[PDB]
Amino acid sequence: FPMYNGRLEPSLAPALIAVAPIAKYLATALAKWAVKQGFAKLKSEIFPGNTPATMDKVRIEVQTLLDQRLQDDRVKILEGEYKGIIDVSKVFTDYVNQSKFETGTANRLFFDTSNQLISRLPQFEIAGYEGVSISLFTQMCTFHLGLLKDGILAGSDWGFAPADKDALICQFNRFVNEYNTRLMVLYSKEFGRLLAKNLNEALNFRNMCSLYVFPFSEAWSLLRYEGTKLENTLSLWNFVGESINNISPNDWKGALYKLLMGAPNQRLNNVKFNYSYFSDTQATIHRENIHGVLPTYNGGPTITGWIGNGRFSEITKIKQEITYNDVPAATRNEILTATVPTSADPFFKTADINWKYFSPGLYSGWNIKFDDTVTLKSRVPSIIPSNILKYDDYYIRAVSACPKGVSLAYNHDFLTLTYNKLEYDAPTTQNIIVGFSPDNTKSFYRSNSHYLSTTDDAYVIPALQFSTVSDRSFLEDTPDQATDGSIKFTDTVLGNEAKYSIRLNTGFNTATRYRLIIRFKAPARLAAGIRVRSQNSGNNKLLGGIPVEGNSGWIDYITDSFTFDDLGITTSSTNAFFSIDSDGVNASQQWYLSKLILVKESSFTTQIPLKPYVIVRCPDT
Amino acid sequence: NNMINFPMYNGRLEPSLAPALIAVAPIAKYLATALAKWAVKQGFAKLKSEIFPGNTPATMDKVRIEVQTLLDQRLQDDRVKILEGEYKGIIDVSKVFTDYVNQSKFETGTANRLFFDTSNQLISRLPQFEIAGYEGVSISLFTQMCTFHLGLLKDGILAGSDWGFAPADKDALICQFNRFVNEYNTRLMVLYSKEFGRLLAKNLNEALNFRNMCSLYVFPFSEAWSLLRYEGTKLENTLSLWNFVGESINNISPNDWKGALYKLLMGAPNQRLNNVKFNYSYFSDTQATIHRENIHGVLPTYNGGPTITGWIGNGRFSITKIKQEITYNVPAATRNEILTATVPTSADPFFKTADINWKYFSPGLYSGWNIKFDDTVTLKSRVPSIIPSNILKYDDYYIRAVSACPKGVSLAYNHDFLTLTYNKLEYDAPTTQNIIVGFSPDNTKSFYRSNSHYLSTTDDAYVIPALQFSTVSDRSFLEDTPDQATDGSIKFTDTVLGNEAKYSIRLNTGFNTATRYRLIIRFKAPARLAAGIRVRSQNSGNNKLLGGIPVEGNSGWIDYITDSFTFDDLGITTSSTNAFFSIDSDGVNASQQWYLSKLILVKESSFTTQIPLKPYVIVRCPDTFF
Repeated sequence: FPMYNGRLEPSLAPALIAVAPIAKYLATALAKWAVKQGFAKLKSEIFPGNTPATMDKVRIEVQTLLDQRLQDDRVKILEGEYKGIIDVSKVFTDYVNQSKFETGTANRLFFDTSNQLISRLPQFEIAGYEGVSISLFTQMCTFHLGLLKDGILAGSDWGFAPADKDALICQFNRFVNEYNTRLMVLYSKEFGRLLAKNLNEALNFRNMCSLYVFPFSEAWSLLRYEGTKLENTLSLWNFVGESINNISPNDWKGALYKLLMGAPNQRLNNVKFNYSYFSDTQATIHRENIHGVLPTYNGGPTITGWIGNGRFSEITKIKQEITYNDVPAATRNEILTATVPTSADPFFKTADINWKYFSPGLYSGWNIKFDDTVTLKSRVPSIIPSNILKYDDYYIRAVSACPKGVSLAYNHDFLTLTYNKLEYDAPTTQNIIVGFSPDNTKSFYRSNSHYLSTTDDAYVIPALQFSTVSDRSFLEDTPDQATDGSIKFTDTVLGNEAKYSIRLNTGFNTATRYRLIIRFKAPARLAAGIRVRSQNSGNNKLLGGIPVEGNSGWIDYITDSFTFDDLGITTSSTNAFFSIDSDGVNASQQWYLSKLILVKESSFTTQIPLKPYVIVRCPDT
Repeated sequence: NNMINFPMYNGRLEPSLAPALIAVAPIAKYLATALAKWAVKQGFAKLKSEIFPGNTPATMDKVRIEVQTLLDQRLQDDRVKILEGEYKGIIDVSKVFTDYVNQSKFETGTANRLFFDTSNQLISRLPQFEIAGYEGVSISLFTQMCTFHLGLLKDGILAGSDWGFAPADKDALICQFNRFVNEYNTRLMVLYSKEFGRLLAKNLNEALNFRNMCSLYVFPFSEAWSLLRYEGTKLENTLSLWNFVGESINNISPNDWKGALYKLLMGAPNQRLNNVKFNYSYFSDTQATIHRENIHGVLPTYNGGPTITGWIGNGRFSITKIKQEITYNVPAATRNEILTATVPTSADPFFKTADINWKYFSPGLYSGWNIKFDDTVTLKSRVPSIIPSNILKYDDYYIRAVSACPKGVSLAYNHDFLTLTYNKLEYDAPTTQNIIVGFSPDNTKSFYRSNSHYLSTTDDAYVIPALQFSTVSDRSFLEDTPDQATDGSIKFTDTVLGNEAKYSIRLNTGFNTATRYRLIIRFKAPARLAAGIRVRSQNSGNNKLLGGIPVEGNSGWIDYITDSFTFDDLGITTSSTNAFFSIDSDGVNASQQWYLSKLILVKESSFTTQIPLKPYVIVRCPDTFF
């Protein structure tokens, strides 16, 4: 049975899922919002033609991808909630889209739609079914936040006094964080449940959220502004091997996900497998096993080690043939190696890794193949089915594994980005995990630098796509950021910094005025704060000194306007950098770095404020 | 297996002379005073009274017998009387010039002639101290003679018209000082490399003994030659002393020493010792006649990074400890234990003295080890006989590092990967069978205890050695540059990313933050750097550039003096705990690999460049041609 990622039917391409047009429109609306029309166009994508057809298509896709189904009664309930949302949203849309309308009536019909979603939203936080309902709950919160943004920008045009306008801004800032928290509650409940049930199943749920959920939670954090870029750099993970369960979310956060990422800023160079073959004297037993996986990436500052072991329970390969007189008659322990080819595209695209245990138990072998190069064909006398691991518009960035037979709760404080060797010893792994990264990241991982074009209104620099980083820095899984993670700075005495190499493509307008948006989470007050700099061949320019007073949520800091002529960066500048540094932090002052966003000053604008305009404070009870 | 039962002192029967009581110590203590404030027209008179006190060769005779005793090398009797006559010639001519200038009034044209009678007397008699085949003993003598001549030229330069030197005659002396300060240094390293290279192939313990002598008798003065053209600096020596205990190791190349062994001995050059682990194995036979102890590896762990240290030798048992007792009908007792020597946690967290000894007995049945630091016994030999004491100790010195040399393997592998950071500093070997102890002078206790350079407003100059850093970039190596009177330099080789190194600095309570200072950077950049070398200061986000050094390429060490500044301009106060001094550059290829020796913080009021690099009047220096 030719399998596709363990399934008998090939999965739908990521660029063709039902939420793709919604995500493509949000990318356009985040670059330039249509005043008093953004909600009408968003409604046309979430409910096309005033039908729940997209929400039905989203449901059946996620139900097929997760193998989880909603009850028949709950489906007809959601159908009624959809009709209620569609009916009330169309009435408000048709009335404001006239040549002349009474602003007092549009205000009434607005609150009929605004409060229709607030009261019907918990119907999508389905208990015991949040694995499927998280993708539906994601669109309803996008539908309501889009309504609140158009209501703020309309104001008097829709019957909102300056005090009514600030009440909507207060709801926006509350719901942009409440919907995010309620989204992570549905995610953690299901991802935590599946980590203890089946690791391959837990990865499959995270892959679904990386395409149906997390791109839109990032759009929420960008819905405040105009002129940024919606970018998703999350990775997809396929699991091949024996089942692994009873994984806790703490083990994933502080160990397993760190081993899977490997060197988060480097491409794969070669991966090594601890392979052992066993055959009995009657030629009836054939058992192949993978005891360890050693991924070597294209550079530092991360040092990788064995996941599992490289031990033969330095020798490259050892064969053995034994003859007895009435136990192994043939024994082969070999360190296999799959090498990434040196070319203009130094990445693996597809993989054919499969593991099959036969019913009597005598046969159990592995197949390893990347692109068209066969690393291991099973020595089992029978053929092992093909298991194509691939995603369209995705490439293989990392190949790792999960330690088997050991607890994943050890050495969490020492699985850092630098200094310490990124490894986790185990008797065996018997599994191979492949990380697929989207093609939009292929430019950085090929050249180890961020090339900038003057025709782009915004560029997103993920935190994990760095050049160097300080010691005592960790990797934090922040999938709600539409990225593969964040950096957790924990150095106590010396400073905490991280540099990002930048290059200017030929023909770049070095005179255009840019701004830098820094997304970070600093929970405690920092006396010296956080500094943003740029280093080009000795010309160290300070772009901003972020005042840190303490906040539990993510904070976007927008530096003052600047140009690359002020920074001394040209086309031939091969030593340009962006630096984010701070002083030593204690346990409470440990802060996180999400991403850097370079926007044009002409196109960037903060349409929704963090604080109301007229009223002193948001309404309190 | 020697039949002499004596309490040994570093392998010798008699305790060695204290480092501060050696014969060249008064010469070194005067040079440190002259570099802080040079006595015009008297610097050579006072230097002559220390090298030749009372117009006698008594000091040079004491220096000779001390180095000959320490090195166990003896100059030929004929060659001693030769140097005796050469001393008399130098004493006679220098006394005539000194007595004539030290009178009430003297004719300046006469003091000009008697100056070159003494100058050309040293230039002609100097090759008599470059004795071929005896460079081990002669290097201590050749060092003082160059100190005698370089101090003579400096006094003549600053005198000028007082000793009959026209502005053209003054430039002629400046061109000689600039030539001899590099020619004498090159000729000095020729004598050192010939002998330290010979003994590395002969006996490692003997080669370390020679380097210990040069660290006290030679290299303190080569550094004084580099500081001789200034006034207001500090003459500091931070070289370490290395004692060897164990079986003989020979056939070591200078390349094996430069790119491997010396890195293993230093361990973490910016940290103090925390604990040392030894791979110990005991063996006894069923006849209760054989008792063999072995040290198969040494694992030194220091107080921090960024250097990651590993095993020198191995930690394998060929588990912390395993005891075996076997009965047969010929190993009957086998103990494989990883011993540990932990530096105490106190206000002075350093070992002072050690008692490490290894004795192989004549029949071959007994061979054990004794390991003891301070009053804590790490290992008492289980050999039935007592092993003599071997006190490793230098007054005014403390134990900074404890390492070993890999035995049974070549030291020419993995040189490109024995770096300061990233890669684990280790060298696998079947056995070491030796323990090497590193003694650092007490002047470095302040840094290695606090991991920071505390500055006092009462000091006219402070020396920051390159190896006493807080952080350093990747692909940075350790270069053994003993002519800098330090434990080495930093070789920056990172090709793509930048090359930087930070130095943590603190201000003692009562420091005057308004006083003006300057920074002196010594570096050897053989190729031109487009972006050059940048000197900065980082204090809690306040990055101040102190200077951008233009680098165009030079084969020698270059001293760059930044513009004057104050700690008020840098925002550094007494309570500033995150202050740093940065030395960054861009990526360098193979040819552009540069070195960093040290940083010298001097007060602007006390610092002056008294001898220039270029002459004043003449456009170019006169050459040696006809």
